[PDB]
Amino acid sequence: MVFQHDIYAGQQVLVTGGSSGIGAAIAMQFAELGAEVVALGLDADGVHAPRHPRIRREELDITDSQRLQRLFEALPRLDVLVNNAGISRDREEYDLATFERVLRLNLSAAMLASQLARPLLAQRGGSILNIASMYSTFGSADRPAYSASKGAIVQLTRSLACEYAAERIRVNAIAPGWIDTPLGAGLKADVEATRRIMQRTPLARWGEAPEVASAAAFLCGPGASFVTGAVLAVDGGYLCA
Amino acid sequence: MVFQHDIYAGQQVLVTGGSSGIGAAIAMQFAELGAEVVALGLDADGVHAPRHPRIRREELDITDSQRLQRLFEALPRLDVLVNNAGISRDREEYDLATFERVLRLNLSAAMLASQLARPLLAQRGGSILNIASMYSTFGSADRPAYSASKGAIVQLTRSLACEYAAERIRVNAIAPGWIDTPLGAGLKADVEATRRIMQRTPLARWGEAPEVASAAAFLCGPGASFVTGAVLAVDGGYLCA
Repeated sequence: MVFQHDIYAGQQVLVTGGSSGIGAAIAMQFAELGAEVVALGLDADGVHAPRHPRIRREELDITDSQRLQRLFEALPRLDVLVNNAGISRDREEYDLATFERVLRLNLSAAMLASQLARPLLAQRGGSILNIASMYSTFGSADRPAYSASKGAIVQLTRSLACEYAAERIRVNAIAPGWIDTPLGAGLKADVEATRRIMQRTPLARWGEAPEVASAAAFLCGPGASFVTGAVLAVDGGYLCA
Repeated sequence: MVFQHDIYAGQQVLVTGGSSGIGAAIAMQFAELGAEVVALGLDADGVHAPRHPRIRREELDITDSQRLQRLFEALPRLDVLVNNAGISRDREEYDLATFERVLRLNLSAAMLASQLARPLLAQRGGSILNIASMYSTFGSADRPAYSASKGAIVQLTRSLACEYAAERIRVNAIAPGWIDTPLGAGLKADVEATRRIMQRTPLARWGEAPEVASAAAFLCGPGASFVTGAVLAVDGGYLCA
């Protein structure tokens, strides 16, 4: 519908946090454009997992560093890495152990995945896509670790863009807005939060996972050949209001 | 060969500053994807003007407000407006008359074009794309008016994104890096400036006009349905270095 149907034919994509929500939508979008995709995450065969003949679903806790490494070492090729895995524990993040747990998943795992992907991405060139947030810009009183981690991810995106460019690897990020996923269906149960969000969103609706996925397919392809170190907001205007 | 070949079939696009460089490449990219395009600018039949049976070239000084209005009133539809018209007079911009001339073309003309486009864009929805710069972020000692104007263009993008959202018009910008066009072939004649730029560009090359154009084709289409008020850097990493 937007992209030609086999623009990623013969390529391999890996999506962390690929078993639901934005990750699942990203996995599906690359698969539908011809890519073989490995979707990594917890509850790999759950209701929301991406099902497609070109998507291999893998149960893996990406904080298990040694297990992650073995998976990467088994891949014969990799053209695109999407670091989508992320969690928040909301106000529990004020506890230091919980703060560090959030950073370990959201930041450390992305750093490790990027370094493990790097030699494969260097073979023909390729790309890395990280997932940022409205909380890469705004603070969050209710999730300080999640906000810290998303500020970190933007700078890691910029740093690795500089480091990996000589190997023809581009590194970008998407900052999604308020995306309606089953991950946060309780936020809609909060009428007040919803009204506030909608009031500050020019498009006056929730974003959806496939809208993040279409931006992913662009940024990781040949139409974005001069795009590196960039953060693209996909937020219905929320950052502007 | 990234987008479906008739994704803009039946639509109408207007590109200001369409008669050379990035503007010409933008016009051509929409035309190749099925759009009818009006390309406006000075020297409309010059050597660098975009030649295509779906591109109507019009000689028009867009600071001539009344003439601009008549052109818009004659269009039966408009789906996409690209405000690419922009100039710099380098250090002459320290002279106030010249400063204001640069602002008038780069900012005021974009404001007027947007307002004239608005009723047509509202009919079925559509989009506006503005052109920012590295000098929306960095200052420029050598072109203070150009830099000011490009900071202004980013805030205009954000402001009109908020205003126009209820008419289903999205408003975004591209911040190009250093793009090799015959418009600025003299900057390459400067070996020192080139070395300084290349040293700060992770991809270690000039950008090409069609690379900006592919980004335009994404931002102005259905793959960017939740993207408004956004600035996308197309700069080979320059902002990161």
